[PDB]
Amino acid sequence: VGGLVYFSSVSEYTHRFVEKLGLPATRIPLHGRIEVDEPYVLILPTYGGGRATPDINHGGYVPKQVIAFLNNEHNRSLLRGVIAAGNTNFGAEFAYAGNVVSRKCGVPYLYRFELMGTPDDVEAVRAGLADFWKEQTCHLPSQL
Ligand SMILES: Cc1cc2nc3c(=O)[nH]c(=O)nc-3n(C[C@H](O)[C@H](O)[C@H](O)COP(=O)(O)O)c2cc1C
Ligand SMILES: O=S([O-])[O-]
Ligand SMILES: [O-][O-]
Ligand SMILES: [Cl-]
Repeated sequence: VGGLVYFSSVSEYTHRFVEKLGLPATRIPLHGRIEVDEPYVLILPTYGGGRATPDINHGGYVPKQVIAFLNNEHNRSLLRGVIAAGNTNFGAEFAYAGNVVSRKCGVPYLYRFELMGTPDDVEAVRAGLADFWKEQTCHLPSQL
């Protein structure tokens, strides 16, 4: 099973989405450092915002705890993709933390959803993660 790491604030919407997924995951805490050991997709919500014509370098979209988690070189090395949450009322900033992580960390942006996600989002992410980890079996070392 693929690795999953997520962050969720007091509103618990990303936590609720992860619980609906039926896939195990590690939660980045409100404070404190953690470490992981195997490759993972990161699920994160978007904060900050308000800028109608945004830029991926304007700070505040990626939760500070996620930035700290990815400052650990080992954690960062194991990131393989990102899924982001937000609120489409933010328009050009919808789920922008996914844009920031994907572009600045150089990993694919797999999916995005609103708040705790719909049943269709849950199914799409389950299927998308299965396809994602299957594709890694096309990158195996030579045995010769
Ligand atoms: C202070 C604040 C700023 C937010 N900024 C954005 C934003 O820029 N873009 C976006 O799509 N959603 C934004 N949101 C919506 C959150 O990403 C959304 O509510 C998310 O589901 C919260 O996830 P969580 O409950 O796991 O923390 C913001 C929410 C808050 C409270
Ligand atoms: O409340 S959390 O986003 O620091
Ligand atoms: O920073 O990935
Ligand atoms: Cl809060």
